[PDB]
Amino acid sequence: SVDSASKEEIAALIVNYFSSIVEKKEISEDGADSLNVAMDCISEAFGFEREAVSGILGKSEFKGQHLADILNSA
Amino acid sequence: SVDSASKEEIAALIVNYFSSIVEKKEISEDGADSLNVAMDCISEAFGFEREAVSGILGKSEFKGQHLADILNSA
Repeated sequence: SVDSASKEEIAALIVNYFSSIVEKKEISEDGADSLNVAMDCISEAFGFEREAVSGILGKSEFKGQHLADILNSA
Repeated sequence: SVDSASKEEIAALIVNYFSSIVEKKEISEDGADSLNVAMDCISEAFGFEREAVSGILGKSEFKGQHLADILNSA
Protein backbone atom coordinates (compact mmCIF):
# COMPACT_ATOMS: atom_id res chain seq x y z
CA SER A 1 0.00 0.00 0.00
CA VAL A 2 2.15 2.84 -1.31
CA ASP A 3 1.15 6.50 -1.51
CA SER A 4 3.72 8.11 -3.76
CA ALA A 5 0.95 9.88 -5.70
CA SER A 6 -0.01 8.87 -9.22
CA LYS A 7 2.48 8.51 -12.06
CA GLU A 8 0.33 11.03 -13.96
CA GLU A 9 0.74 13.75 -11.32
CA ILE A 10 4.43 12.99 -10.94
CA ALA A 11 5.09 13.00 -14.71
CA ALA A 12 3.52 16.45 -14.98
CA LEU A 13 5.75 17.77 -12.21
CA ILE A 14 8.71 16.06 -13.88
CA VAL A 15 8.29 17.53 -17.37
CA ASN A 16 7.42 20.97 -15.98
CA TYR A 17 10.68 20.83 -14.02
CA PHE A 18 12.79 20.15 -17.12
CA SER A 19 10.77 22.78 -18.96
CA SER A 20 11.89 25.16 -16.22
CA ILE A 21 15.51 23.97 -16.44
CA VAL A 22 15.64 24.68 -20.17
CA GLU A 23 13.65 27.89 -19.56
CA LYS A 24 16.27 29.26 -17.19
CA LYS A 25 18.94 27.59 -19.33
CA GLU A 26 20.48 25.91 -16.30
CA ILE A 27 21.68 23.19 -18.65
CA SER A 28 23.77 23.09 -21.83
CA GLU A 29 21.75 23.24 -25.06
CA ASP A 30 22.86 19.72 -25.96
CA GLY A 31 21.55 18.43 -22.67
CA ALA A 32 18.48 20.62 -23.12
CA ASP A 33 17.73 18.77 -26.36
CA SER A 34 18.01 15.46 -24.53
CA LEU A 35 15.59 16.84 -21.92
CA ASN A 36 13.18 18.03 -24.61
CA VAL A 37 12.99 14.60 -26.24
CA ALA A 38 12.85 13.05 -22.77
CA MET A 39 9.81 15.11 -21.82
CA ASP A 40 8.34 14.23 -25.20
CA CYS A 41 8.74 10.52 -24.50
CA ILE A 42 7.33 11.02 -20.99
CA SER A 43 4.31 12.86 -22.37
CA GLU A 44 4.08 10.18 -25.05
CA ALA A 45 3.95 7.43 -22.43
CA PHE A 46 1.12 8.82 -20.29
CA GLY A 47 -0.54 10.58 -23.21
CA PHE A 48 -0.51 14.19 -22.06
CA GLU A 49 0.76 17.62 -23.10
CA ARG A 50 3.67 19.38 -21.40
CA GLU A 51 1.63 22.56 -21.10
CA ALA A 52 -1.21 20.65 -19.45
CA VAL A 53 0.93 20.32 -16.32
CA SER A 54 -1.08 23.11 -14.68
CA GLY A 55 -4.32 21.12 -14.73
CA ILE A 56 -2.53 18.01 -13.46
CA LEU A 57 -0.40 19.78 -10.85
CA GLY A 58 -3.44 21.67 -9.56
CA LYS A 59 -4.96 18.21 -9.18
CA SER A 60 -2.27 17.25 -6.68
CA GLU A 61 -1.42 19.27 -3.59
CA PHE A 62 0.76 16.43 -2.26
CA LYS A 63 1.37 15.81 1.44
CA GLY A 64 5.08 16.47 1.53
CA GLN A 65 6.10 18.20 -1.69
CA HIS A 66 3.48 20.87 -2.42
CA LEU A 67 5.59 24.05 -2.37
CA ALA A 68 8.97 25.51 -1.36
CA ASP A 69 10.87 22.24 -1.80
CA ILE A 70 9.81 22.42 -5.43
CA LEU A 71 8.99 25.80 -6.96
CA ASN A 72 7.97 24.26 -10.28
CA SER A 73 4.66 23.16 -8.77
CA ALA A 74 3.05 26.39 -9.95
CA SER B 1 16.73 32.92 -5.07
CA VAL B 2 15.01 29.57 -5.59
CA ASP B 3 15.58 26.42 -3.56
CA SER B 4 14.02 23.63 -5.58
CA ALA B 5 17.12 21.48 -5.08
CA SER B 6 19.56 20.76 -7.88
CA LYS B 7 18.53 19.41 -11.28
CA GLU B 8 20.98 16.56 -10.64
CA GLU B 9 19.21 15.42 -7.45
CA ILE B 10 15.81 15.84 -9.06
CA ALA B 11 16.76 13.94 -12.23
CA ALA B 12 17.92 11.00 -10.11
CA LEU B 13 14.60 10.94 -8.27
CA ILE B 14 12.82 11.28 -11.61
CA VAL B 15 14.47 8.36 -13.41
CA ASN B 16 14.30 6.15 -10.31
CA TYR B 17 10.56 6.83 -10.22
CA PHE B 18 10.01 5.70 -13.82
CA SER B 19 12.31 2.75 -13.12
CA SER B 20 9.89 1.88 -10.32
CA ILE B 21 6.85 2.40 -12.56
CA VAL B 22 8.20 -0.04 -15.14
CA GLU B 23 9.38 -2.30 -12.30
CA LYS B 24 5.88 -2.65 -10.90
CA LYS B 25 4.55 -2.54 -14.46
CA GLU B 26 2.08 0.21 -13.57
CA ILE B 27 2.28 1.30 -17.20
CA SER B 28 1.72 -0.40 -20.56
CA GLU B 29 4.86 -1.86 -22.15
CA ASP B 30 4.63 0.63 -25.01
CA GLY B 31 4.60 3.50 -22.55
CA ALA B 32 7.31 1.74 -20.57
CA ASP B 33 9.53 1.85 -23.66
CA SER B 34 8.89 5.58 -23.95
CA LEU B 35 9.85 5.92 -20.27
CA ASN B 36 13.01 3.86 -20.78
CA VAL B 37 14.23 6.07 -23.62
CA ALA B 38 13.09 9.11 -21.63
CA MET B 39 15.22 8.13 -18.64
CA ASP B 40 18.05 7.43 -21.07
CA CYS B 41 17.80 10.94 -22.48
CA ILE B 42 17.57 12.37 -18.96
CA SER B 43 20.66 10.45 -17.89
CA GLU B 44 22.29 11.50 -21.16
CA ALA B 45 21.62 15.17 -20.40
CA PHE B 46 23.13 15.32 -16.92
CA GLY B 47 25.64 12.57 -17.63
CA PHE B 48 24.74 9.99 -15.01
CA GLU B 49 23.64 6.37 -14.67
CA ARG B 50 20.11 5.33 -13.71
CA GLU B 51 21.47 2.95 -11.09
CA ALA B 52 23.57 5.73 -9.57
CA VAL B 53 20.38 7.28 -8.21
CA SER B 54 21.20 5.89 -4.76
CA GLY B 55 24.37 7.96 -4.42
CA ILE B 56 22.58 11.07 -5.68
CA LEU B 57 19.37 10.55 -3.69
CA GLY B 58 21.38 9.88 -0.54
CA LYS B 59 22.97 13.24 -1.29
CA SER B 60 19.62 14.98 -0.94
CA GLU B 61 17.34 14.61 2.07
CA PHE B 62 15.14 17.47 0.82
CA LYS B 63 13.12 19.74 3.12
CA GLY B 64 9.65 18.79 1.98
CA GLN B 65 9.88 15.61 -0.09
CA HIS B 66 12.25 13.24 1.72
CA LEU B 67 9.97 10.26 2.43
CA ALA B 68 6.34 9.09 2.51
CA ASP B 69 5.17 11.50 -0.19
CA ILE B 70 7.61 9.70 -2.47
CA LEU B 71 8.61 6.13 -1.68
CA ASN B 72 11.08 5.98 -4.55
CA SER B 73 13.57 8.04 -2.55
CA ALA B 74 15.13 4.85 -1.23
